[PDB]
Amino acid sequence: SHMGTIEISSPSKTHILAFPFPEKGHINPMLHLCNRLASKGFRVTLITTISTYKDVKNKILINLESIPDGTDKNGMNGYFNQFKNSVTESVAGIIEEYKLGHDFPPPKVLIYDSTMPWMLDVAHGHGILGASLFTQPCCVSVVYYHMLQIDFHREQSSSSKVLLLPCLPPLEDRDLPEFDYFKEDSGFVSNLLLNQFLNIDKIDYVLFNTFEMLESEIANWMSNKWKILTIGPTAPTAAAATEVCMKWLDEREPNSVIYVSFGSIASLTEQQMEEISQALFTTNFNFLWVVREEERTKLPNCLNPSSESFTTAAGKLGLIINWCPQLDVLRHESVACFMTHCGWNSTLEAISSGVPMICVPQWVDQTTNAKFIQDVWKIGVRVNNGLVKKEEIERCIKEVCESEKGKELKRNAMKWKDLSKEAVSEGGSSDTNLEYFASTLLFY
Repeated sequence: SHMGTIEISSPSKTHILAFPFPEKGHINPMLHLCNRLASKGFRVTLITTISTYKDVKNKILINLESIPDGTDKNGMNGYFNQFKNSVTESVAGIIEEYKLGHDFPPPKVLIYDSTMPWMLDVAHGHGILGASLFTQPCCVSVVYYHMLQIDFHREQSSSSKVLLLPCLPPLEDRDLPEFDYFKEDSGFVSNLLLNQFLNIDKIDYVLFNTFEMLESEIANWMSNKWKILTIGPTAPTAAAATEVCMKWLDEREPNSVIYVSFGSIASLTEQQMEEISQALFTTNFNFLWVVREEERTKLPNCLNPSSESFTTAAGKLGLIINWCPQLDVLRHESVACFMTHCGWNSTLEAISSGVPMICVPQWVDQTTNAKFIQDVWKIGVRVNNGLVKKEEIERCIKEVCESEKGKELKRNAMKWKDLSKEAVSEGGSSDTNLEYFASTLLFY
């Protein structure tokens, strides 16, 4: 009971590495997760490609490392095999660098994006743990697992099919993840999502950016087969909480603005932009529409400039800009509704902000997300297509923003916002699940 040495394993001397897929909808939830882990006292190193480096630097507590992009921006197949080979070697080099250094503790775990399942082999090959971060809901993820293991081929010209899977609502053909859009790349993109599950039984921690109450039935079904950890939303709560948009919104009336954004990847046709634009210039609401630089040329002729300001045909005001801080915009009192492509990150940010949506999904998980938004969570409405006509967009805007049903959708969205806040506050399922991840890292 005298003489000896105590050894203490604590967050302050535990080093977590994190590597998102290089897209903003994958980067942002990873980055918020890193901030939460650093708040518990962990040493956290975020790794990202050099072309996404500056964006991450502006948003950040967190040690940041760059790696080569590993791709040429100009075929989908050649894009991937060279990406995988490049990032495998560069992340491997980072792991050994920190294993041998003295400023940081050696890495204990790599958190990697679930679409990059070969990074589990990198982590284990270097003697560290691997945590797969799914930036998709449980419901659509299970659909990919079933596809990996029922006939998901559809003709749909000759009949309609409705698919029943355990602990999911019936899925019509338009509710399935959309891969046919990619034409000759359809099997490739399909494989990328299906292969998230190739090694799931070997992953040390399976992390989902969702919260248990939002997906109770399917999350339990998953939790029995695998010990999944729902840890979302990773973003800070609205309660707990980039200049141009905020100044404009501050000058608008409460609940007066339709916020419009189709994400950083989707590219709509010229005709589709014209339909959206004509609906927006004739509604009874103000609008804020994010259109990336490269997408500007597909706007109608009558409307290069980074931003443009409008008085609409109905006497309202509009702003087109290249970029905005979406979570701050969604939590601005001026915003009435969110016209969205229904990517999961955007969908969950809207849920955590209490904003109802007009769903205009384009591909992969966006269609399934739209199904759940309209019919399960009941916080939005989905357009009917495949060009969506201005009269159909107008119809959904009036339903969400003007009608009594719209008032119910808003109430539902405020309910789900409070439940998302419950999840990540002390005692909530996501706070509990994230502390389980953090604390067991200290044992291992």
